[PDB]
Amino acid sequence: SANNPWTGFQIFLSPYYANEVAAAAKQITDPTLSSKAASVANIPTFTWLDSVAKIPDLGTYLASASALGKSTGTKQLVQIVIYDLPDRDCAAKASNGEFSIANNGQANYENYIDQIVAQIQQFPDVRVVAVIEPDSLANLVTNLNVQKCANAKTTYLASVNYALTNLAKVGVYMYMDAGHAGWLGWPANLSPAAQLFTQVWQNAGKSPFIKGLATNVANYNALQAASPDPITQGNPNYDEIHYINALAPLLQQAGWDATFIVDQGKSGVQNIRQQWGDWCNIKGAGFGTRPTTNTGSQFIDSIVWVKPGGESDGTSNSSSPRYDSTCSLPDAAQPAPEAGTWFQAYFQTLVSAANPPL
Repeated sequence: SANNPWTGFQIFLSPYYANEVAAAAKQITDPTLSSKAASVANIPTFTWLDSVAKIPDLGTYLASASALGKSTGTKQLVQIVIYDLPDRDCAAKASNGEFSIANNGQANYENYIDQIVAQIQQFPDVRVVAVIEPDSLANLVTNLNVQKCANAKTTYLASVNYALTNLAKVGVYMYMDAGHAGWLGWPANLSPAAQLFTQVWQNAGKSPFIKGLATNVANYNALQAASPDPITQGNPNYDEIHYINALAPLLQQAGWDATFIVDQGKSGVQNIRQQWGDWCNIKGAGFGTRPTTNTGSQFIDSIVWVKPGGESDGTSNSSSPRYDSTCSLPDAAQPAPEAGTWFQAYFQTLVSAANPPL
């Protein structure tokens, strides 16, 4: 499109990720791997607002970015993930997250959004890009047979709508999570996906700030693959570019000239999964293409690092109440700590296996 949210902006670099990376570079036993590892702190990632407790961090990042913009004469951009739906991750093998549908969950979620908006409202000289609710809407395409998803459908739709409607009022550029090629990119899933995303866009008033969709968040697919990963057999859309090329025209037909962002943080190494749906801490993952607007696709505004690579996808401890057996499959790195916490051994492999090399 004409307006790429990133062009002309300096991304604010997460100080939290930078601190994790610096401490990790100290713990890596090879010295030459260490310089490459340390340089990861200069690579922009998204900050996940995975609880109300993270909202004050958003406020600090906005204020810090603004001051940095004034010091350097630049316009700064803060990258966030909205990730706190009630009954979050409805098709997972355990519950997670602070809000539940049964306990005022939607109303609590609205207040979470209100608190985020109230922060953003105070810092109008900082641009914000938000990924809206990974692992949410995509379940309402393919997983309506999971009873938790069926019973969450109206709440997911209302809560995502509230986020889009109210973040638009403060000019946040938004990309709604849309799974990946192996989830919604199957040709047969493209039409019901478009019907869903278009209805969501319509309900939120078709705001121009609703730019489009985010794909491959926290996942491992190639953007462009010279040969299909064997996990993809049966799906002609074997990488993210095929998925996006196929979905974008369906959105266009509804009057939404949608653009896309693609996570490549954990995509440096292909052909590592037994089954396409295996998502948790896949062994051998490497850091992929660094964030850039030089994407090679009319539809794609940016390659991004949405998941902060090195932070666990979930625990492999079957005694934890947060245990999802996906995190113990033969292709999941084990033992793995709780989601979001630092996974040093996994980071070290992301660095060593980074492609392009760091």
